[PDB]
Amino acid sequence: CPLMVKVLDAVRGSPAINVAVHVFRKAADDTWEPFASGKTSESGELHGLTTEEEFVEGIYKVEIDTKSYWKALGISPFHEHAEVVFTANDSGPRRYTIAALLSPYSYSTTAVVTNP
Amino acid sequence: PLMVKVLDAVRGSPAINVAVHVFRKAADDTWEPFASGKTSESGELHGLTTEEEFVEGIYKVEIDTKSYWKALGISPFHEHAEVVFTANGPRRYTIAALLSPYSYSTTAVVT
Amino acid sequence: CPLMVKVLDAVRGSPAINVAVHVFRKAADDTWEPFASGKTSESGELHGLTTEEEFVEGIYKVEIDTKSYWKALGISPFHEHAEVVFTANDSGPRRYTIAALLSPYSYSTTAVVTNP
Amino acid sequence: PLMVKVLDAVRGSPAINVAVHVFRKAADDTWEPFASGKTSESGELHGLTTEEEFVEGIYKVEIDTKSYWKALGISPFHEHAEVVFTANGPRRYTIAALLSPYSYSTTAVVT
Ligand SMILES: Oc1ccc(-n2ccnc2)cc1
Ligand SMILES: Oc1ccc(-n2ccnc2)cc1
Ligand SMILES: [Ca+2]
Ligand SMILES: [Ca+2]
Ligand SMILES: [Ca+2]
Ligand SMILES: [Ca+2]
Repeated sequence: CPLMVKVLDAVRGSPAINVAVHVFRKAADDTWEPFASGKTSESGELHGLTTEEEFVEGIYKVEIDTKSYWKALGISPFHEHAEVVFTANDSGPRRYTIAALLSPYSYSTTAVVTNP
Repeated sequence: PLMVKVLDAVRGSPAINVAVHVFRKAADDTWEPFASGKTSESGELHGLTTEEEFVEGIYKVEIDTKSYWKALGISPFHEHAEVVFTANGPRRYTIAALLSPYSYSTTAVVT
Repeated sequence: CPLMVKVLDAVRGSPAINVAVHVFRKAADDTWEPFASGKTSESGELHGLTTEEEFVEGIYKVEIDTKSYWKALGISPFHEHAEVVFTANDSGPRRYTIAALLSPYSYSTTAVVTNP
Repeated sequence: PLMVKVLDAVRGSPAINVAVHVFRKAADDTWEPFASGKTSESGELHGLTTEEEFVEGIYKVEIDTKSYWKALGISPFHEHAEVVFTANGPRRYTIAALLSPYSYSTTAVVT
């Protein structure tokens, strides 16, 4: 588990369940290439995106599909997605947890980075 | 010297007509009323105090979030938000809060 | 585990370890009475505050000692504490997780409430 | 029609001299430069666009948080913050962001 994503819903006070998450990695030609994707569980967590072998150094983008989440709850949200873009593993492998907190017109994200 | 600004993360708007009470901690560790008001159409509450009144000490800003949410028909978690801080050269304090039904964030802008 | 507290540090990207947490409950005479206290672990979590028997309906205050946390890291913070005040168990027992994210001049908190 | 405001949660201040670039999504799903500037002493960036230029569509506001933190000597996690949204009666948009080294929050104030 070198990359984990956790999503919470600030309106309902609950995990944000069935949220699609797409991860990209910057290629040598400076475009975003697909890297991994998945969906949050009933706990709001997404494990198993990648492996220690696959998760090399690079610039990664995690795009959390908040628009589809809100629309499925019958709410018209503001943002297309929540995200982080970050350089990973530059000083060696780390474990990253990306935690996102969602409201219809707002989001916040934090990273928890541990060594391992 | 002290301004409060409140935003609503659900509706994407200023939080209007929110009651705010400020207290200063007394020598017996109790909370003495100090200033209060309601946020304006811009979500701001100006005019709470004067330089001469606002001395160093511990202050509590209580934002009545529960009444706010209920007046909008939205189910809230917190009773209120209580933002407690120590006031310590030339300085103006803005206490800013961003509200959601089951979460809030606050930050201080000290200039 | 009907009440859990998790604290994260937004400056370091880490759990906030060894953070004191004090929980109070409003008494019949409208004052705050002590209810429980503890400290976050190396994961930033605090389990074992209370029990299903002890955690009755009431208005609770969770005071997270953020000032001592920052001061121990050699930083002068703004707030005395991070907190939540909430009515608990009004529609029957629930499990509450209070998640706090700390910066020297800011904090945010969220509640995750589950039935169980 | 579009304003950006940035706050610093570490120093308790406006985030001053932060580069901001706005992009509009083109028909081929690429990001076409639209507006840019640097936040002022108040943390605000006004004058990005005009009513006639700001049409419905998908916009990205990229805030260069990494350069901000490094100019303050503080070690940052994100490359930048990318705030992407759809613009849809009379409306003004404020994109507000609160920055910490390993976290940011953003909200929209639509009036
Ligand atoms: O599991 C989580 C998710 C989000 C969190 N958060 C993000 C911003 N504020 C809290 C905290 C913990
Ligand atoms: O969680 C927050 C709070 C305040 C914010 N802000 C208010 C004014 N400028 C940024 C943004 C995000
Ligand atoms: Ca390297
Ligand atoms: Ca002093
Ligand atoms: Ca009851
Ligand atoms: Ca339309």
